[PDB]
Amino acid sequence: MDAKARNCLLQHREALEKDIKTSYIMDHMISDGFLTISEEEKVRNEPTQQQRAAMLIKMILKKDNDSYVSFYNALLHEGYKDLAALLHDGIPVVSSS
Repeated sequence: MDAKARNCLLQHREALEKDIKTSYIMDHMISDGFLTISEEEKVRNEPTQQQRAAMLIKMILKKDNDSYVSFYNALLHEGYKDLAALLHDGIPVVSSS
C-alpha cells in the first residue's frame, strides 16, 4: 500500500493551481461521478481567495483514491502527458527507494 500517493495529489495544489485552474478539467472530473454535481454550483462562488482551487483538489482525494487514478487518464486523453507524469512519477515510487 502506498500512502505517499494520497499525499501527492494533496501536495499537487501548487502544481495544478498554475497548470490546471478550476475549469472543465476539474469540473468535468467531479461531475463525472466522483462527487455530487451540487458541489460545483457551490465552489463556483463559495470560495473567495486561492482556497477555491485548494478545496476542489482536496475534495478529489477526500472522496476516494479511485477518482485520483481517473484524473491521471482524463488529462492524458488530450495532451497533458507532461504534467500527468509529474503525479504518476510520485504516486508509485519517490526517486531512490
